[PDB]
Amino acid sequence: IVKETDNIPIYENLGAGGTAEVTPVYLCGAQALAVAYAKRWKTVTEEFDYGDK
Amino acid sequence: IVKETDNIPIYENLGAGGTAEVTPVYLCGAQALAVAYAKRWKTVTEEFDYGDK
Repeated sequence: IVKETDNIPIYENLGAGGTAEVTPVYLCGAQALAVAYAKRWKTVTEEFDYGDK
Repeated sequence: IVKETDNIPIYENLGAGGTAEVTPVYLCGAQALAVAYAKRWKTVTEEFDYGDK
């Protein structure tokens, strides 16, 4: 399954003669990346400046 | 009654020839020191930087 992802970087000066632009394509399967969470994303609120901010 | 207190300072190079070390011994009777307590020791807690600190 080939997926169109806009965030893949493009590198300059790595091509033939230094003019061409190089892009990577990543073919992954199971157990490709590992994300470890010591604390999941959380939202907190605080008051500042005598409760004005 | 002579008591050893580990925190009596030793002063460097105050002896003969600028090399020996000098230490004080304190002999105390009644009404030696006065301690005034406007407020005793208290423990407080605070949170800073959106709870980070």
